[PDB]
Amino acid sequence: KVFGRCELAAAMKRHGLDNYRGYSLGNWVCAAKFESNFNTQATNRNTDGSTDYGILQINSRWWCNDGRTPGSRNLCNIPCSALLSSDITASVNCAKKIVSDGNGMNAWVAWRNRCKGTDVQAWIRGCRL
Repeated sequence: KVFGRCELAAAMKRHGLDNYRGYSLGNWVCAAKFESNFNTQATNRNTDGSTDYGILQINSRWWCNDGRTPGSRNLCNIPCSALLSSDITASVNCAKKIVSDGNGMNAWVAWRNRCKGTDVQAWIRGCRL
């Protein structure tokens, strides 16, 4: 599924991500935008041979098992495919875990490089939340 901007934010709010660990809703939407372009089916291969999966580009080295990632923890206890679903529940639950493992939203390098410090509320602008 390829979500609308405000459509993603609503579903993200409904699932408890607005100021989850202190990060306003626009930080999550901004992350989604540059990681996945709001596409739940996005996949990308990392240089270390793992792949990133889904709206929030959650990765197989630690978070999920895709059956082709060596030295891989599955800390979110999900097959990586669960993260490509039109239902964001598993992505959003895995995010919550990732964002709490010490380095906050800096785990998503796109967020650090592209969202961190910017006018992030712009991403939840115009939206009926």
